[PDB]
Amino acid sequence: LHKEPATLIKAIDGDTVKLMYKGQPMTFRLLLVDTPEFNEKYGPEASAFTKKMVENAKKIEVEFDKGQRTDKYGRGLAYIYADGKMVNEALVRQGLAKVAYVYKGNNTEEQLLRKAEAQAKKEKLNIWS
Ligand SMILES: Cc1cn([C@H]2C[C@H](OP(=O)(O)O)[C@@H](COP(=O)(O)O)O2)c(=O)[nH]c1=O
Ligand SMILES: [Ca+2]
Repeated sequence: LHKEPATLIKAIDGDTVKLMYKGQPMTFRLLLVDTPEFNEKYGPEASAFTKKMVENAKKIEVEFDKGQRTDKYGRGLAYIYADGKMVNEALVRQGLAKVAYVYKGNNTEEQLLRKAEAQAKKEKLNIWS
């Protein structure tokens, strides 16, 4: 897969973010993860974790997988990198997202992310506490 440039417009929640991509504002949905909604337990902590990660980044990059690049709501589906660190993985590693929504074809980083989740569980972090 290939990393492409983008700029932060606005943090939304734990697993969605508004970015400018090829000069167009787009809501991005993080592949392969599910954060709780803001109105659920660990929702606010997830939102804050993603927000800090993208807001502190000097460089945001997106990486589409081999499959569907936009979902039924028009959100871009991507792995999003903040100064070279994947937000998707970082969520999971901290137990603020579960590996989820794993659809054939858009599953390149599945193994990396399940590995993170297994560690987060072993540590009983957040959701796993
Ligand atoms: C992450 C992801 C979500 N979705 C859709 C499936 C779910 O449909 P429904 O809205 O019908 O449940 C929804 C969950 O996204 P949220 O977790 O952001 O709600 O987003 C995809 O189609 N592909 C994906 O890769
Ligand atoms: Ca969610």
